[PDB]
Amino acid sequence: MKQYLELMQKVLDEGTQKNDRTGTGTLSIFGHQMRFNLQDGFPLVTTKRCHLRSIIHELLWFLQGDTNIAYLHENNVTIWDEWADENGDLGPVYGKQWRAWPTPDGRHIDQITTVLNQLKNDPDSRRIIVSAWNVGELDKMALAPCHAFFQFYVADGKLSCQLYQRSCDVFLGLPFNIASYALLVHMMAQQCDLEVGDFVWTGGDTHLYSNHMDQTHLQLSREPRPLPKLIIKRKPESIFDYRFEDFEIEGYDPHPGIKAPVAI
Amino acid sequence: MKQYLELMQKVLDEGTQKNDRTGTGTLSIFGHQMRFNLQDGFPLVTTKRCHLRSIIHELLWFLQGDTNIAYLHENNVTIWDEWADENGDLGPVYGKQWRAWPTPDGRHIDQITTVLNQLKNDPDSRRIIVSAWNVGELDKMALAPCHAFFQFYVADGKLSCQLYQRSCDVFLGLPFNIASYALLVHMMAQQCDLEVGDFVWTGGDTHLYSNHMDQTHLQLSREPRPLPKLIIKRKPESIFDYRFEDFEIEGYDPHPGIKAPVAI
Ligand SMILES: Nc1nc2c(c(=O)[nH]1)N[C@H](CNc1ccc(C(=O)N[C@@H](CCC(=O)O)C(=O)O)cc1)CN2
Ligand SMILES: Nc1nc2c(c(=O)[nH]1)N[C@H](CNc1ccc(C(=O)N[C@@H](CCC(=O)O)C(=O)O)cc1)CN2
Ligand SMILES: *[C@H]1[C@@H]([N+](=O)[O-])C(=O)NC(=O)N1[C@H]1C[C@H](O)[C@@H](COP(=O)(O)O)O1
Ligand SMILES: *[C@H]1[C@@H]([N+](=O)[O-])C(=O)NC(=O)N1[C@H]1C[C@H](O)[C@@H](COP(=O)(O)O)O1
Repeated sequence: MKQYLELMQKVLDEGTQKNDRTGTGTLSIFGHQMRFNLQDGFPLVTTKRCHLRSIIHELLWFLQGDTNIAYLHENNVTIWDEWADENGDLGPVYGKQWRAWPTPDGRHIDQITTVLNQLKNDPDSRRIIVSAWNVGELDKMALAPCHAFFQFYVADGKLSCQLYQRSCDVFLGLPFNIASYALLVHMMAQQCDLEVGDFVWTGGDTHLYSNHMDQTHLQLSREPRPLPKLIIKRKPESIFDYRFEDFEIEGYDPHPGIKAPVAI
Repeated sequence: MKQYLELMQKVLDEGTQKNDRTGTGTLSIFGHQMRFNLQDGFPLVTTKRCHLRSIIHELLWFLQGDTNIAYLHENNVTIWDEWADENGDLGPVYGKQWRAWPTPDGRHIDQITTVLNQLKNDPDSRRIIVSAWNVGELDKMALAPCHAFFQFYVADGKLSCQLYQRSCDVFLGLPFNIASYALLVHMMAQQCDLEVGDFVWTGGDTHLYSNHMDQTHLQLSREPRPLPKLIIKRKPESIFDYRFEDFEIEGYDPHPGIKAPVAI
């Protein structure tokens, strides 16, 4: 997509060298923002083929509050394999915090349920937020949340979402992250009888891994294509009742997929 | 400042009329980002006279972990009066979350010390975060945190910080927010023997109150003056040991103050 490729090019051009957690090294910038008007099309990158399969199942998995990879495996999704323990557990990552954020008194908070009720009852609220950044549970997580903090907003019958992504693997992660949140906006909009607005993406440490440079030059050599259209085929009873088969992407015409190794 | 006036004009150009919690009404956009290179000068609005004294005392108050207005009153700062209970308490707002985030297992995390040690020991970490958005304690707070989530970054010996401000009263709040975080970057940088980088400001619901419009137009008619310069006179042994008289602002030549009512 134009803004995605612009970001890639910017990291290449302006990023500074970082030694990082993984020992791989990156080129990195700090602070970026992009805006995707979801009525212009579904923001699935077209300069490499992205598999919506993994994106969809990961999102449904988050929504069901699951942090064990068994569900993902049932659906042939292997994207979380490198960080799961012997029992397939990741600890209290994304899903757990979205659906069951724990408090010291032993209670749990369902942020997604809160958000739906906020959108339906108080759409003008400036407090329609989900955080995965549960400081007190970081030490138990396989990875600290990358897509850490997000907000919804409603105007003129349209639902927008902004994500604060503290850490972004521009090549591997970002295409997924953008599509995932765009999908979520479509789902919540449907449940709330709203139209879709913008997805606003904000990055913190926004980087290209040193071992993704060939892949980056290959992708940058490619021109984007018009965005596909998301079709939701069935409206379920609640935001927690979607299934993979509910979603179709029409008019997705990508360039070929590009393979690159993940930094562990 | 140019960035600040440009934001005001962006709200005017793109914003939509929204009802709000306070019953005042706003003109609102969703999603913005701007940058202040702190080496250019200290980003205190010059197109109206701002009260650095309140800004400084508020930040020292946060850093102490305090959430009661007594200290503010002792220093003739009244900016939190409208939300405090009969005993002066705001509940577990910023200060508390910054210094003593409660974990589910009964620990407390001092996020400010955590970040200081991360910057000293592992500045290329992508996890150098402070969150005030403690989902389990929101209900106890007089207001939900506006300046909600922030991240530090280091490159070429310079400390940067990005704030995600979920809700922004552009006329009243934002000048304070920008100056407060800029001060914090300087303090943090001092403690870490770093130079200052950028403060990156990102907004969620970014708005002008209905009853700030006269004031906004007036301010927009004015040319920014040179940025003032911040001089820190002392290096305390701890980030929690700064005093009011450690800070001086030099060369601040603002246009006249502009009064406006706060929405409760
Ligand atoms: N450093 C590092 N980078 C990352 C993650 C990490 O934790 N570490 N986690 C992220 C979470 N998202 C993804 C997205 C895609 C893949 C992936 O590997 N994708 C393949 C193959 C897709 C598939 O499995 O079918 C591709 O070429 O697009 C891995 C993590 C992305 N980047
Ligand atoms: N709706 C609204 N509510 C708020 C804030 C806001 O931003 N807008 N911010 C709060 C904390 N910060 C401030 C910052 C500035 C002011 C303010 O009122 N400032 C005046 C008067 C300052 C003074 O006391 O001298 C000014 O002219 O700058 C009040 C609360 C709490 N609630
Ligand atoms: C992390 C990620 N995730 O773990 O789910 C995601 O959704 N997107 C990412 O881009 N992502 C990246 C950022 C970074 O390259 C690593 C995480 O490492 P740390 O920043 O060191 O935690 O994965
Ligand atoms: C809130 C605020 N604070 O309460 O500390 C701050 O520091 N900056 C603000 O701009 N600020 C504003 C945003 C909004 O106009 C109100 C808070 O109201 P809600 O968004 O309804 O919670 O204060």
